Amino acid sequence: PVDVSVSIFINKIYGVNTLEQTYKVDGYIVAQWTGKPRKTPGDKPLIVENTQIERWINNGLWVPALEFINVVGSPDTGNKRLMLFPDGRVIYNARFLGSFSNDMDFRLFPFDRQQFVLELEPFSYNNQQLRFSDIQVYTENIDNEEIDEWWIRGKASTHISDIRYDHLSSVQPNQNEFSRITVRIDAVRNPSYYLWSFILPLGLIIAASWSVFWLESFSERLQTSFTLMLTVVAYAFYTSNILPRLPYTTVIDQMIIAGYGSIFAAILLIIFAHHRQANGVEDDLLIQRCRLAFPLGFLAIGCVLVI
Amino acid sequence: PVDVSVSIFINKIYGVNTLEQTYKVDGYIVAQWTGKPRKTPGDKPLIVENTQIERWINNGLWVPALEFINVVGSPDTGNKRLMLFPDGRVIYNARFLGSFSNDMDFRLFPFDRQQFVLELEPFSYNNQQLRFSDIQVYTENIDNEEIDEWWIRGKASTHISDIRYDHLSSVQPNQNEFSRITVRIDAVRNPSYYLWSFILPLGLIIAASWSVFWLESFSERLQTSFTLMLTVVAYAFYTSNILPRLPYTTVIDQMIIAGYGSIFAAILLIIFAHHRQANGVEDDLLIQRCRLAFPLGFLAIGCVLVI
Amino acid sequence: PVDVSVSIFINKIYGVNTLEQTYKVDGYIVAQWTGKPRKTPGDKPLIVENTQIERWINNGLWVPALEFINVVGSPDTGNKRLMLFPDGRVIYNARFLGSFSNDMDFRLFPFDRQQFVLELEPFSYNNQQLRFSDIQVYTENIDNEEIDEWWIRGKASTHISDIRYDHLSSVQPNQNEFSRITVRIDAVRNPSYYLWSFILPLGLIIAASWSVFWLESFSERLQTSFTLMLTVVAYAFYTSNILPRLPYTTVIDQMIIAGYGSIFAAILLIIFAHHRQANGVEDDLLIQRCRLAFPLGFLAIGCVLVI
Amino acid sequence: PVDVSVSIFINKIYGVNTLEQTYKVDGYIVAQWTGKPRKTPGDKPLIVENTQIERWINNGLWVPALEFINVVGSPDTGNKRLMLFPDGRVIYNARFLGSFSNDMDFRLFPFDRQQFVLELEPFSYNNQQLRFSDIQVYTENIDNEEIDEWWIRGKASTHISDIRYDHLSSVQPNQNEFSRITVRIDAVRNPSYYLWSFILPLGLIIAASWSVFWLESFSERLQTSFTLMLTVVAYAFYTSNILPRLPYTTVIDQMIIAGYGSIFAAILLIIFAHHRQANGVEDDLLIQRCRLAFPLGFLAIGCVLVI
Amino acid sequence: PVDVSVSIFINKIYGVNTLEQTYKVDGYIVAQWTGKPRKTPGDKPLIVENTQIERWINNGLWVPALEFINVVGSPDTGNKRLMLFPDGRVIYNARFLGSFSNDMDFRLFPFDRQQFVLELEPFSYNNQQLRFSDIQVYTENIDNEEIDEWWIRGKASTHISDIRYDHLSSVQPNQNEFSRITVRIDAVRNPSYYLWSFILPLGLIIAASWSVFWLESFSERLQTSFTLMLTVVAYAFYTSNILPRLPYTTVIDQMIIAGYGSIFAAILLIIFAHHRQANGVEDDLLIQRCRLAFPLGFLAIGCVLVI
Repeated sequence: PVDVSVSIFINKIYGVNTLEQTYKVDGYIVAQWTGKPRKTPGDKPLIVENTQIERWINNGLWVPALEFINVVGSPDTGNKRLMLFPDGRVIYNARFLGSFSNDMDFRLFPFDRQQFVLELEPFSYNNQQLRFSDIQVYTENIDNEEIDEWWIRGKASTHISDIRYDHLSSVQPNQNEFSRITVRIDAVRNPSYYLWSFILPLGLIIAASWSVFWLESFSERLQTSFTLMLTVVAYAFYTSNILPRLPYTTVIDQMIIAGYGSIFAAILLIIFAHHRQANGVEDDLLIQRCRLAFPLGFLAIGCVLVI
Repeated sequence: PVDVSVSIFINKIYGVNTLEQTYKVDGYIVAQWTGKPRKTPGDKPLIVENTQIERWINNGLWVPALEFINVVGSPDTGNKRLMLFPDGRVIYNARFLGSFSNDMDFRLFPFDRQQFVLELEPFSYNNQQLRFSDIQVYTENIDNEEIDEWWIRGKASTHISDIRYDHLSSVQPNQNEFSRITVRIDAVRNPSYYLWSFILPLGLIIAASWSVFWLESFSERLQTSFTLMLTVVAYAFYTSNILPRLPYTTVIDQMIIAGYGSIFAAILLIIFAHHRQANGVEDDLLIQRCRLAFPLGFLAIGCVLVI
Repeated sequence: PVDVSVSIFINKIYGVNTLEQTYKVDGYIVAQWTGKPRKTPGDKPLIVENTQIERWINNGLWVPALEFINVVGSPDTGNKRLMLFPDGRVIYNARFLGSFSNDMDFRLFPFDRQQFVLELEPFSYNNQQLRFSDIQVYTENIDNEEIDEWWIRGKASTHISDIRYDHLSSVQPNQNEFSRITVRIDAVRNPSYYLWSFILPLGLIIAASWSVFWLESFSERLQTSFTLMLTVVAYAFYTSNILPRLPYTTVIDQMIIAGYGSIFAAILLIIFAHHRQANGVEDDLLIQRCRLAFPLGFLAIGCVLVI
Repeated sequence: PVDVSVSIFINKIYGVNTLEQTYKVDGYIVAQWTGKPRKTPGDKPLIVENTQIERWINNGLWVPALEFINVVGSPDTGNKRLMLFPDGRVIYNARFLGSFSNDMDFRLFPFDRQQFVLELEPFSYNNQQLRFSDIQVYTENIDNEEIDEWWIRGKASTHISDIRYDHLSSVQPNQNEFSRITVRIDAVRNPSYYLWSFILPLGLIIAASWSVFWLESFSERLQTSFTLMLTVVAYAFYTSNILPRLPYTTVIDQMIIAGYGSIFAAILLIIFAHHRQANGVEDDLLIQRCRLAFPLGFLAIGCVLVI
Repeated sequence: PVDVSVSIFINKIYGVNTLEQTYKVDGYIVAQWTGKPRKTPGDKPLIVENTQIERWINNGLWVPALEFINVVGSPDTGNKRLMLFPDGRVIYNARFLGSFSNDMDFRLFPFDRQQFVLELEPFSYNNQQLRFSDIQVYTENIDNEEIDEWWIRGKASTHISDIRYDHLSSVQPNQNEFSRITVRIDAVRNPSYYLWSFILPLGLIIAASWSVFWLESFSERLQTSFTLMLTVVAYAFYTSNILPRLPYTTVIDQMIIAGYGSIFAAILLIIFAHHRQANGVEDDLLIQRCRLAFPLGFLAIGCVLVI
């Protein structure tokens, strides 16, 4: 089979959609193979830029369309180039911008550690007609962490494997295995904006909700706890307008639920404290001394559910 | 008529729009039919990739354009392939990304059980010229439930039928019935994010609204009930900024209305309790003992309207 | 002139933009005319699918480009078909998805009764070269009301008329009148989501604002009225984040303004009641008995401004 | 030089972006010039619709590409037509939808009076090869004010001028001046939605903020002023979610700042009134009589800053 | 090598995306080189407008595709022109609208001083085949500051350099260095909208939060501080709905965190003041005199963290 060497350059990885489970990758792909020799004008290799390639495909020149398995729709190919050396080898250099899918589990949202995967495969030619020799992925486009939503860690893990298709065994006798390239670029989400802007205000608001037990009146405690509940419902907005709309719950959503439950349990506790009286003569001194026990128990529960 | 076998592979189903009643489907479609034999170069089948197909259509090769009935606009076809065997049969393999419509009733929104429907039909050839033999839908792209907005349940129900067009009987004598393929993939919406983030806070807020009757002052009760009403109007935002903008009401919207009515009825009850006095000497003890009757009656009403 | 019969099928009408005054229409258009006879292969009519039509236009075949007058930009034509019978008549079947404009008065917003208008006209040929014979609009795509933002009422009103262009009389002597088709599909907006989610909460909030007069303290009444004013400003969000951004006022906006004025007038009334005292010894009993007169007068004013 | 007469029809002007300083214009453009005579089939003028024009451009027919100077990107040309009379004159009729830029000062936002400008120029031919004779702009697409975001006032001011390019004097000896058409359509923004929905609630809220001085307690006055400050911060949302995101301040933003300053100054005034006591025996009677002086002074300041 | 002179005109720079770190640039690019002489019709230079250029590329005319290194996807090229003089030199004039990337550190967000960078490079020809002679960037499209999100300061810094590619040394012996043009246009963000609408209200709200110490009651101080905390959580929305969603923290976000900490520290201080009593007989006079020390210390801390 024709041996094709792929070299993929990643200019950037942006546009991470979480409900769509996609991400936008821009870059270049170079596919170099060999064939029959040809007579170029002079000894120099011949350059066939975009458009003019299709004239050569009409003439009978073999250029395989290496598709992306995990891309969503047709990628926006920009300029494509075909370099034809006189000795017989062809280089196909195409610039792409595509929207690619992955698994992308987004639990532990501010501290996400995921990988962006590019799966390249010939659209038509199996391992008996086209075979990928090696891939080098030059993702040199990695930089500082200070201005980076995602920090790319390490290099890109490249794998060349063979995928066996079950449906093609009906139409093909025994040649139905396609050469596939999997490229995995591991990234870690930047948590500092979420840690400073969403976690610490939640801690401050939940502690201020704990502080309702330091009032010396029952009706003041209920009205204060309702003001605190109104404060919580509002934080939910702030986050839900900014955090991604993934289809499950995260650490921040769970802390929101925990603050809801804290305020509701405080309301139940102060109502039970006021109406524990058998004849309305006993005060609220003993169980109202949960000023430093209820926050401790709630923090223990939170430590349980986080880990 | 020419017998065409279709095989549709669904890579993903995403982009569910509820006010538009559409959803985005990516995948492949393979249409295999038979015809007159041809002489390929060698005994090998011939591959005609994208673009080069239209040269063969210019030459006179028959490739039918199988359109999608329920698609919205023109689908974004990526790479298309034409495999021509020497024995005479043709395979047309096209990758599509389209936006498809359905009925999509979205009442009972967090517990939706809908189906995504692909309707394939020849654009031009009726059952006297083209007939679909069988379709197998390989929606193997189904996975866990833990990170899945929609859980695909079961396989894809495939139907091949004939649709009779009334307008074509004027232009065609008696050949006006088109072979249509209907593919239905049944999915169930993931409710856990909506159950934990939108239903349980509504229950906690409505219970805190019930707790206004445990105050011992009338003016405190009114000011507290107005703080509770302000808390409710805010929850409406949180949801309406996040939940889809379908054109009717759902379980969460109905619970919002129920909380509104609960607070308004509590305001009416406490005003009626304070101004039940004939001369301003009688207290509020009897009808203010709806602390455990008004929540019970409201829960009974909610149980009626849910089922 | 060449007589063309049009048949327009409306698959759906969606994407109603109110500040843009547009709406998205998907469907098919069939234009059937007659001409000189031709020799098809066999006695069968010939099918020229997309792309291949332009080869026939290069050859000299007459296909007129029937444009949409009220479309915004170029419509997304999908598959187009040309059926050429041997007897001499041509059928042009094109699938379109376009964004069309209209007048679209959106006053009385939740109870809107508008019409969606398609205006078809030849781009080049006046009534002396092309004339529309008849149009039948098969908008059979109408269904239940339970899951329908807009309920299509009745059939589609079709009109074939002649439009006289003033600018073309300079370049054409007396042949400057173009055959135009106007198709009007009357629809009524579904009001139940707006009635239950936006009108009834406004009524409950405005009634709760009326209830400020049942307090027995002046400072309590002012602080309560300011809490009510804060509750109103918030409802404005809920709606303005969800309701369309048309450039005027609607019933819901007018009710918002009415609630604003109600709270402001209540503030003025209670301040005037407290400071009506000549020497600070007289109470607030007489004009504070507007508990059941101020809501009645406000309801009378609202009944005046609604009708 | 070849004399070209332009006639521009404006179907609509929509899509006004304020941070982008663009607006979307749909319409038609007709360019009529004269040339060498040709033999049409018969005495009738010949119609070359879209696509088929490029065959004639390949043949050697002169059609100049009149570009838009202020357009952003390539305009979405729909159908284009070429009318070739036998006497020798050519008409090029193209339908465009483009996004055009202007200066667009958006200070005094609800009462904006701007102009939408179309600048047409040959892409290649200077005044020695192409010259615009006259332009008539038929913007008959103007209508009522009741449902119109922008009211077009008057006609469209048309100017034909010559623009001298400094860079072209290096590559061209003395022929570097291009014929440019400037079309200015003056429009006035509809203010009634902003006046009723954003200005009047601001006036009511600021007056309610003035009313804090009618309380008879200091702590009540501070807590009330903080409730009023919380009410103001919320109005900021309502507007900033709805008003355009231009990069400066407007009348509504300035009124928001004025209400902020009013509440802050009221807080300072009541704190200074309570702590003006030398030994805590003197009441707050004199400077607390700014109930009708502080609003008057603030209204005078607002009248100064508005004009 | 062939010497190419580039001249880039920037019509506008808009569409600054901060989480994407891109910006949209519209303009023209002129590439003028020399070659073999040709016989034009007459002594006049020949104009080949869009489309017709590709016929000349098919004929064998050398037009290099100068790509943008930092562009995201394929730029929206509008009209392109090819001017061929008889003496032998070629001018390629193309209008582009592209989305370009840069580093774009957005710390100190309202007072950003960044640069917009265009990197032009031949897609195929190294410095042994194509060399850029000089670039002049005519960014005359700079204007007032009063209506300008970004103020362009100075001219555009232009650099012509050579970039050595490491991967090309395997396929090319010693000719692997590409001529690159870097154009940097320095801009400063307009801060006045953010300064008046987001910084000054934050200062007023934080000062009003300082004013909680002037109350004379402990329970009043806690309930007031919780109202102030609810006021802060709301300001977070206003900003986060309007400010860009960059992945770190800015001056406004840090001021939000500082106000959060101020209110939390005030709550801790007043609780510690009330419960400093050994037997409940001592008042809160000494440490409650942090009315003018706690704001001063917080302002000192803010002055430390700003610089």
